[PDB]
Amino acid sequence: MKEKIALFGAGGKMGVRLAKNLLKSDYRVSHVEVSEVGKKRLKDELGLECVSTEAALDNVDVVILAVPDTIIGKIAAQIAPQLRPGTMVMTLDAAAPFAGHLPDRPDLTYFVAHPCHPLIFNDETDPEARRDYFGGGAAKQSITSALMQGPEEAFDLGEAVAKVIYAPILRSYRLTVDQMALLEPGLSETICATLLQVMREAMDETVRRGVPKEAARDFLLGHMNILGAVIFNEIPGAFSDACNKAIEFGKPRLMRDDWIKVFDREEIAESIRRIT
Amino acid sequence: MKEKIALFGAGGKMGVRLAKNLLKSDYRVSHVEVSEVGKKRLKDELGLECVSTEAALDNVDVVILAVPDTIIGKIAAQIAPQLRPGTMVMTLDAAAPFAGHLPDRPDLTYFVAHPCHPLIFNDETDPEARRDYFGGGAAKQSITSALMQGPEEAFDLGEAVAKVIYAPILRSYRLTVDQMALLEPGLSETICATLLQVMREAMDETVRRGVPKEAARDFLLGHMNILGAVIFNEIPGAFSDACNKAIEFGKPRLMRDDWIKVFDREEIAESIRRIT
Ligand SMILES: NC(=O)c1ccc[n+]([C@@H]2O[C@H](COP(=O)([O-])OP(=O)(O)OC[C@H]3O[C@@H](n4cnc5c(N)ncnc54)[C@H](O)[C@@H]3O)[C@@H](O)[C@H]2O)c1
Ligand SMILES: NC(=O)c1ccc[n+]([C@@H]2O[C@H](COP(=O)([O-])OP(=O)(O)OC[C@H]3O[C@@H](n4cnc5c(N)ncnc54)[C@H](O)[C@@H]3O)[C@@H](O)[C@H]2O)c1
Ligand SMILES: [Ca+2]
Ligand SMILES: [Ca+2]
Ligand SMILES: [Zn+2]
Ligand SMILES: [Zn+2]
Repeated sequence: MKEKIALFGAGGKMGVRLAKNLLKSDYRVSHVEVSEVGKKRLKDELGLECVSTEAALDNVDVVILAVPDTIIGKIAAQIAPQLRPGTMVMTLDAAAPFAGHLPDRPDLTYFVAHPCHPLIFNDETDPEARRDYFGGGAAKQSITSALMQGPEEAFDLGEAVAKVIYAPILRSYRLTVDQMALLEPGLSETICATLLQVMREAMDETVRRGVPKEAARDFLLGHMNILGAVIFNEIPGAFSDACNKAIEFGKPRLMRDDWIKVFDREEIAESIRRIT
Repeated sequence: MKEKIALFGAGGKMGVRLAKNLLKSDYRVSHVEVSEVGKKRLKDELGLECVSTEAALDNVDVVILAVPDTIIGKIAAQIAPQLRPGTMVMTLDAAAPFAGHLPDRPDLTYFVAHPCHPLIFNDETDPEARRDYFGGGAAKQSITSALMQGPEEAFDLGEAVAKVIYAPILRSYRLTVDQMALLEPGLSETICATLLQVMREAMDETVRRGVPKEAARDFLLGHMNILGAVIFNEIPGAFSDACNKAIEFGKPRLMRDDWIKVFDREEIAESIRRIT
């Protein structure tokens, strides 16, 4: 038996995934969930019963707040007076921690752990791993963690828990909370999600103009494969002169000249205000 | 034995791939290559000897111009007087045909066939197929073809050849040359290549700012997997409110408001002028 964990939001989207992976470890886990629906999922899918806050917090080592980001501060403030010095409070996302929503408690340990998801270019032999897009099922994924406050020794404990809840694991990285914020919302959402949206809009426009729907989808997804594999150095190669010409003109044609300033601290901080 | 094919540019990047796949069919093929280097590749890799134009064109049914797009017109003009009515001249790209570079010969058949490449989201059981990014090796790919001129019956012949040179095949679509031009340069190069470039630039910027290099790469490529799979309906699901918020603000933050006008005919035509 290892440390005691209290999992709040245990019946939510991340809650049930964590509960499922924690059942396969030696951690002692108490599950806290307010919704009937979530309590039912836990019961039906995992055979787990939920307990009260007081029961969950009794001799707790690690508190995982798998609750929405907009209420991490509120929930942390409710429970913090029950937490002894040296208890770890762990979030699964850097937003609420970055925004300064966690309690003013220098004596607590604050840890964030966010998954990468399985790589788009991967050679999972297991077909079931090839179809695990999210991670935490069969395909390996890298993780990113930050020790925001606490002793250096607590990093190891937080990282161990992270490796269990997100298993199976590829690589495990240590970052700061500021770096985590550059990654998300900055890189994965402001950049990646928006530009995939644009690609889908472009695809839809060629279909509007009469390209068969499935043809446009195959063409885009196949060119994304080869182009992405080269640009991201998954394989050797170099773009043809034609492709470079397209980027040459395509950059100023599509993009605002100041697009990369999304990574400025003021812009990152504002993106986090909007979702907290 | 089936139709006779003359493969020009037989020792180039596409030439050797086509030669390799045509060796596994019943087509009778003559190979024409001007460079010593290319003649050597054919000889060494495939055991094939090259022949003269005159020999290659004698009783030819299909001429494949696997030569650079900037000289398809010139090369087609050189050889066209040797081609009898009803001979197919086939290109592997829509650019030179769209630009009107092919000879003024109403009596010839003009056919374009361009591959999709293997889909970025695929469940190839064969690991060797999982690592074929380009296509024409082990992984299946969809193809797009156009009969630009000639009788309806010639489509079938062109498509058969296309299925052999690009094998193995997923789906085979029939398009117009105008539609092919929307797909490339429009969708795959002006859009897709440019936006992957932007994603790589963003990734590089988070590394400049201190994110570990491999962490940034894993994070981006893993989020591309899950986000792309949802946006392109490879799996069910819907973006969280946070992710939608990022796109909401991200679209006007990153993109020129007129970006989708790249698909206007004038812009497509100009993109093709630059590469022909
Ligand atoms: N969904 C994702 O893809 C994803 C990926 C990585 C990280 N995360 C992070 O996971 C965390 C949770 O997100 P989610 O998507 O699972 O949210 P969710 O809305 O699906 O689940 C939240 C759960 O918290 C419960 N809850 C609300 N108030 C509570 C309380 N006072 N006490 C106990 N439980 C309470 C809800 O009833 C619900 O079951 C967030 O920090 C989010 O950013 C989410
Ligand atoms: N490379 C790609 O990824 C790709 C993908 C799909 C389609 N295509 C299309 O394939 C065609 C050929 O492109 P490539 O990348 O193979 O080019 P390449 O430059 O690699 O090969 C061209 C070959 O043509 C030969 N050649 C030049 N002049 C010739 C002549 N007068 N007679 C005979 N041979 C001659 C060259 O010596 C060379 O070996 C183009 O239409 C291109 O758009 C290329
Ligand atoms: Ca987030
Ligand atoms: Ca092209
Ligand atoms: Zn994320
Ligand atoms: Zn292409």
